[PDB]
Order: sequence, then C-alpha cells, then structure tokens
Amino acid sequence: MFNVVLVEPEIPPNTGNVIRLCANTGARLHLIEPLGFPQMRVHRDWDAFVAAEAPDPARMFAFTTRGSGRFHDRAFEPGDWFVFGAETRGLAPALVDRFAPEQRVRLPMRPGNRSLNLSNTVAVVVFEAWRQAGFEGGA
Amino acid sequence: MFNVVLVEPEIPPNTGNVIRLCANTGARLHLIEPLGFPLDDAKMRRAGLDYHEYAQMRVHRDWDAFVAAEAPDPARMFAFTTRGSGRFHDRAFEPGDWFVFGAETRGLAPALVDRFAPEQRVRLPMRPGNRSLNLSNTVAVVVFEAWRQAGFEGGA
Ligand SMILES: Nc1ncnc2c1ncn2[C@@H]1O[C@H](CSCC[C@H](N)C(=O)O)[C@@H](O)[C@H]1O
Ligand SMILES: [Cl-]
Ligand SMILES: [Cl-]
Repeated sequence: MFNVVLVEPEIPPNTGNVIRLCANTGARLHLIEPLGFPQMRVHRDWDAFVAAEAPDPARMFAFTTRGSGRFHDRAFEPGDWFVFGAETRGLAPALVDRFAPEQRVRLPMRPGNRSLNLSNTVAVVVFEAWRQAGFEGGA
Repeated sequence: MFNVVLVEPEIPPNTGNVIRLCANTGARLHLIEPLGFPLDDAKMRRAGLDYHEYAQMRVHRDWDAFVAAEAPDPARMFAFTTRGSGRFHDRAFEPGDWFVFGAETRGLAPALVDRFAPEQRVRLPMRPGNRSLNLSNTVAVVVFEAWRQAGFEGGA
C-alpha cells in the first residue's frame, strides 16, 4: 500500500509502534541499519536499500522538521516511500540533500523548537495517505 | 482549541507522549481518574517534560465531575470505541471538539459508551484482524485529522 522507511531508529518502543501501524494499514516497513536495538524488511544500509527496492525518487518523501515541502498540499499515492529519521538527530543532512526540496516534507506544529514523536509522525502520514486512497483494505 | 480526554489511562509512556503531542498541536489535555500511575512534578520532569508543557492539563476525579466542570457540547464530543461506531474520518470536526479515549488495554467502559449517541462513536480504520494501535499514535492521528479539516490553523 505504502512504504515506511525508518533510518537508523534508536528507541525500541517507536519501532514496535510502527510495526503495529504497518500491520493495521497494510504499509510495508523498511528498517535501515544500524539500529539502536537488536511485511518487514531490514537493510544493511541506505545504499543497499536503494539497490534492493529501486524506489522511484519522484514518489519518495523525506519527513523532516527542516522541510519546505508542505504536508497540507501533498498528494500521496499507493507505493510511495515515506522516509523518517532517528529520534535524536533526525535524518542525516547529506541524505536529506538527495531529496529535491519539495520532497522534504514538514508536518505543521505550533511555533517553536519542537518535533513530533517518531511513531506519531509515521501514523499521521500513513493515515493521511490512506485517507487519500479511500482507506482501501480497511474495515 | 481541540480537547483530548484520556479515561483511566494505564501505560505511563502513552500519557507522556500524549502530553507532548498536545503541546505540539495546541490541544488541551484532560485525564479522568483512576489513573494507572501516579503524577508527580518530579516524575514529569524526570520524563523530560517541562512544567509549562503540562501545567494546563486538567485531572478530573471521575467522569461526572469532568462533565460538570467542563460542560462539553455532547454533539461535539466523540468516543473511541468499536461498539456501534462509524469511521472517524467520516465526520466533520470543528475547533473545540472533544475526543474521548479509553485505556489502551481496556477501551472505554460499556457504561460510558452507552452514554454516547451512535453518531458520536468513532474508530480509526483498520485492516481486519489486527491488534489496535498504540494509544499515543491514535491520539496523534485524531488530532492531526481534525487539524487538517481546520486547515492547520495556527500551525506551520
Ligand atoms: N514536524 C515534523 N515534520 C516532519 N517530520 C517529523 C516532524 N517531527 C518529527 N518528524 C520525524 O520524526 C523523526 C524523529 S524526531 C527528530 C528530532 C530531531 N532532534 C529534530 O530536531 O528534528 C524525524 O527525523 C522526522 O522524520
Ligand atoms: Cl508528538
Ligand atoms: Cl493506556
């Protein structure tokens, strides 16, 4: 339905939450090693992820608080790739650089230095994408 | 503007996450006792939550005191349950609405669910036969969907 990609996740409970979200929504989960702890696929690194999956870059979105891409605008489609960063530092700047600026997407928040919980961010993005697809598969 | 109501929450990290989600979204948080855990300013600070992030949170002795104290519009209060509900996303939400969630393990007590008209009963869509979502994630999805319908007013 959709692809969730967690880059170097750190905190076990967030990934547990996301596995549960994927199961409920039909999203496929991709974890990019190294992880902070010991359908789902685990990839040695980012480069291996791209070689294995060959994502269409036009349909790849990097969620980051530093993004200028607006969440509210965005049309998501089945098969898109929703990429999320680790809890402490977020996505590495050099990885965010590979996404075109409009593909770097920020979820709105009240003013100030803030970020959403990782698993919350993933659930909002997936449910909004799922809404746009009419919740196909859902009861 | 939006209100989140946790009825008898059990798992402490869920409530901690919901406090932060409310600060990030500008939602008001209400808890209804009995809680599954103590609330102490030292425990909060230890969790990494700053005083002003949770100072406006309201704790209610029980449901009837909550209603008495807040006087929520029944037509604008939504209960999260499976019994007789419709899909959450079907409903049009307004600033100031109330979203009522039960314990992640228990769900809302039938006693309470029976007080809500079917129209006000809502659930998130799920693929059949799966465990429910983490409560924190459910609240996030709820608040961000209601906020989307208001055009993310006051957010950027
Ligand atoms: N408002 C928001 N918009 C888009 N993505 C967000 C978000 N809040 C959190 N995230 C996602 O959640 C991940 C972990 S939160 C990252 C926190 C980091 N210290 C920072 O200041 O950004 C991020 O890498 C990002 O994918
Ligand atoms: Cl959050
Ligand atoms: Cl709970």
